[PDB]
Amino acid sequence: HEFPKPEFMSKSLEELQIGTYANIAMVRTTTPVYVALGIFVQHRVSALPVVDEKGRVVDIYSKFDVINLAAEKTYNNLDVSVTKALQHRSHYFEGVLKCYLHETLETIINRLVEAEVHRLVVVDENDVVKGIVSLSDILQALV
Amino acid sequence: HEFPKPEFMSKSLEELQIGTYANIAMVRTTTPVYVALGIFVQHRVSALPVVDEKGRVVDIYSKFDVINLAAEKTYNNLDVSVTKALQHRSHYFEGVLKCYLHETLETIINRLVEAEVHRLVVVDENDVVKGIVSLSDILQALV
Ligand SMILES: NC(=O)c1ncn([C@@H]2O[C@H](COP(=O)(O)O)[C@@H](O)[C@H]2O)c1N
Ligand SMILES: NC(=O)c1ncn([C@@H]2O[C@H](COP(=O)(O)O)[C@@H](O)[C@H]2O)c1N
Repeated sequence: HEFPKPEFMSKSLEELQIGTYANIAMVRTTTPVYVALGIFVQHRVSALPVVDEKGRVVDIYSKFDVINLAAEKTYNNLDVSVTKALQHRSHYFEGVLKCYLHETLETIINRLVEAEVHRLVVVDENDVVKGIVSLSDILQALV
Repeated sequence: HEFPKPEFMSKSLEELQIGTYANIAMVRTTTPVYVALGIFVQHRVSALPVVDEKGRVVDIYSKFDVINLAAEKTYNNLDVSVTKALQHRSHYFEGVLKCYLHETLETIINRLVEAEVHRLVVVDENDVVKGIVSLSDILQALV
């Protein structure tokens, strides 16, 4: 009763049926922060895939991103795009934004731990959103 | 419509009525990881204050901590104390574990952003748990 069990580390996301694949909330690169704030508070989601004009995932915008914005010493208002969070970090260029259903849990876990990120966006061959895998989903499996 | 509003940044946690102060789930320094895993999955909490034999807060143990454990290349099982997470980070010694009701939102926000942590444990004069303030609680206010 190695933790985690090797036979489950070698399995794919699809095999383990890990993630949420319906009713995903997401925003656009052109979305103002005030919109994200409203959805976080009222809809009760902790992070939102951020998609470009072509429907492709280019970032993920989280509650921590809003708090980071709040702590900036420079003058801001809520009418700035969610893309301003990109000044602080790039999940995209670090390869810690996306994953595929065929990837193993060992790959997924290592990718999360690499950048200390708490979720990944499951995408298709066009980088369009299929779903989300967060720490909660991985734990649910691990038990 | 500066964000965040200065008049709310200068206010205290107590003034803004931000945080959860009832029904807090928490564990001990002697608690095995398997116990934490069960509570995360079944009870639906994302982080647990970790208290010593004297009831004092010495760490906070989160879902990410379990995933970090899962990614360790060395052999582990679930019968290791939650204190093994201390090998990776010390929220305690970095001053990013605890806060007080009289502290301002500006102080709290800066402390969260300092270490990229997602919650703090509200403690009394003896460092005993009074409550929790997470990103969700700060956002709820900010609106
Ligand atoms: N953006 C979303 O819609 C979304 N983001 C996460 N989730 C799901 O919400 C649940 C809780 O996730 P978390 O514990 O990270 O808040 C998990 O099952 C996760 O896949 C969603 N439906
Ligand atoms: N350990 C706990 O019991 C606990 N930890 C967080 N909370 C509360 O749960 C709510 C959701 O927090 P989060 O979004 O970080 O999961 C917030 O209001 C927070 O104060 C708790 N009751």
